[PDB]
Amino acid sequence: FVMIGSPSVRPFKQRKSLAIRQEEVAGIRAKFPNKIPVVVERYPRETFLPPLDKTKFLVPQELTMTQFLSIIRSRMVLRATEAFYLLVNNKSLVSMSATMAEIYRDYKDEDGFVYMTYASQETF
Repeated sequence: FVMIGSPSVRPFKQRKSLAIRQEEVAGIRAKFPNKIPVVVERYPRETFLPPLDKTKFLVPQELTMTQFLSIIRSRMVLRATEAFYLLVNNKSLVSMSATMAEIYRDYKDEDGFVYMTYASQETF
């Protein structure tokens, strides 16, 4: 039974050259500066999951991924009997107990954006 595949509007690594977004990084860090910007892209390849209304979240210095995860599962649709992993950089399975500050220390990308993918299953 062929699972299907969905829009998956294009990766935001790719929707900017670095210099289209480098501004924004700086820009929003300036107005609410004591906050961490997250980019949350669906896994490109992912098929059972629905992708988000929006991609650039601001965050609190200190937020468990668990909470964060919830506030993401929260904007998805009728969905908590059914779990999905939330990976940093699509690569990195992390503590689910970790202040966002913590993650922003480790994995802040080239631009201040910490990128996350979320998938229903992945092999590496």
